[PDB]
Amino acid sequence: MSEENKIGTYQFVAEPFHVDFNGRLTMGVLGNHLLNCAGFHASDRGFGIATLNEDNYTWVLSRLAIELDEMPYQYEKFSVQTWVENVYRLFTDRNFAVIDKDGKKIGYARSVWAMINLNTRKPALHGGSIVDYICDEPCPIEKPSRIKVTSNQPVATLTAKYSDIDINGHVNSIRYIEHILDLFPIELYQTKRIRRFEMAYVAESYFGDELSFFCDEVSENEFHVEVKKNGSEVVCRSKVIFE
Amino acid sequence: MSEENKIGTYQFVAEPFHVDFNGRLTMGVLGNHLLNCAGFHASDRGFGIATLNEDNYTWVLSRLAIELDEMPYQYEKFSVQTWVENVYRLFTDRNFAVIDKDGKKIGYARSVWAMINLNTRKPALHGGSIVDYICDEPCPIEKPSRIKVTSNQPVATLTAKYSDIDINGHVNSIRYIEHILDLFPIELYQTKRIRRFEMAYVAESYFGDELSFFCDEVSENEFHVEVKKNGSEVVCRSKVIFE
Ligand SMILES: [Ca+2]
Ligand SMILES: [Ca+2]
Ligand SMILES: [Cl-]
Ligand SMILES: [Cl-]
Ligand SMILES: [Cl-]
Ligand SMILES: [Cl-]
Ligand SMILES: [Cl-]
Ligand SMILES: [Cl-]
Repeated sequence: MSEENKIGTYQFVAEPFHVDFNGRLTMGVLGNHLLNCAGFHASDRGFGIATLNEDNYTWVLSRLAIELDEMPYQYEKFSVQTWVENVYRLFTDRNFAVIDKDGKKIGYARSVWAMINLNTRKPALHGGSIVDYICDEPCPIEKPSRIKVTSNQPVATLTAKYSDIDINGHVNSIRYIEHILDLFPIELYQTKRIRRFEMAYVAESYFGDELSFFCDEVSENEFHVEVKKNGSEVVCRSKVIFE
Repeated sequence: MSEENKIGTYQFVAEPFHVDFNGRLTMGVLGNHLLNCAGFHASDRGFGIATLNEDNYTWVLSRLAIELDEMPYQYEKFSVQTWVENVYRLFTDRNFAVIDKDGKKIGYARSVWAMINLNTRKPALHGGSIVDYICDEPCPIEKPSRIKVTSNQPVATLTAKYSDIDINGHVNSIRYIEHILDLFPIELYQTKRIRRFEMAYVAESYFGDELSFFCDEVSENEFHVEVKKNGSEVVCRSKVIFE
């Protein structure tokens, strides 16, 4: 199997309820597409959640970094390519390219997934098919790493609601993205765009939990965000770079 | 052209970030699919927003009623059929059927759209193609009509945020659905399901507006909701029937 053959490619159109006030695809919706594509790619090749679950493992998303030159516009076609870059002992690195209507690469993403035993919730091989799909396609963006947040004064608070919760009873990955991006003043979105966005998923939140949001502005364009539940426990961290 | 030939049919899969804690497609996501399907159907046949806009008209959604026996489950295929039932002088009635993975009709929807002149914002014929697609397919649910809400004590308040706003700078149709459905206690969603849901879109809200929510519980299972902006102006009304 060729290197090109290990890549999954998926076609989309930017719908009106999935774009912002500038008509560009929202980060939350892009994240949704990336994670669904990861799932299509894994499931079609027999190394997705369903297969893992039969042997008492599952996949958990640990880190996501998205870097963009531009975002698709309302009603434009776009596509996502995804592939497995590495399968390490404790984590798998899955990468993405986003392709605009003209076939130009307009962004990239890197995701880091843990495999955990479902009985013990403990972390984490080759009887499977995943190793066969390790692919050398380039993804020329910096790997996501630990995010530091110094502030201990919350800037906003929000209770987890029915619309936030997925089938496992927790606040879903994408809903955290939406809430974080709602922290920023509209003048920022009017004058700049997000060029890099990172999520670190630390712990779970449930319906009724009070989420508090803390933010360090490290430069004019770089913000580090920490979300905590019920005061003290970090549930996720984020880095947002505007330009 | 046969009656069957005037129907558009669109295929979907219920994605994980589009279902609730019981694994069923959310109302907001279903609404999103219905409205997008309406758009696919109109645009493909030359009576959509794009065509209207060339002559200084547009379509505005006035009313939506959805009635369901069940909702698709996570990862199931489903489909939406849509067709034009009537083209009246001031409004067009567009209807929908929702079809489950087995081909069983599991719900219906009715939508009412106004055509308005874009210069004058005034309301509202045959040089177009729409009349050619009037279709007698059955949609055996009650038409939506005016919703009465008596309560003048708000039960909740929310500021319109970046994630709420569409390309025209207003709070989008689907975001109102999500916020309304977040008013109800989780015990209701644990023990009952929404069998009928109606929206009436009265006026627009913008970024930063304070939305207040008023609710009459007319019986154990029927709720009427009014959303107002900045205290006084009604922006939408809703009816939610659980069973
Ligand atoms: Ca989840
Ligand atoms: Ca709109
Ligand atoms: Cl989209
Ligand atoms: Cl699988
Ligand atoms: Cl981190
Ligand atoms: Cl869906
Ligand atoms: Cl059109
Ligand atoms: Cl009404």
